[PDB]
Amino acid sequence: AFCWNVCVYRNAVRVCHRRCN
Repeated sequence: AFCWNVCVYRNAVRVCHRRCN
């Protein structure tokens, strides 16, 4: 499992999620 920070710009907010594959 590789994990990384998914940083989404929603509502101009940068939300970084730690997801794994």
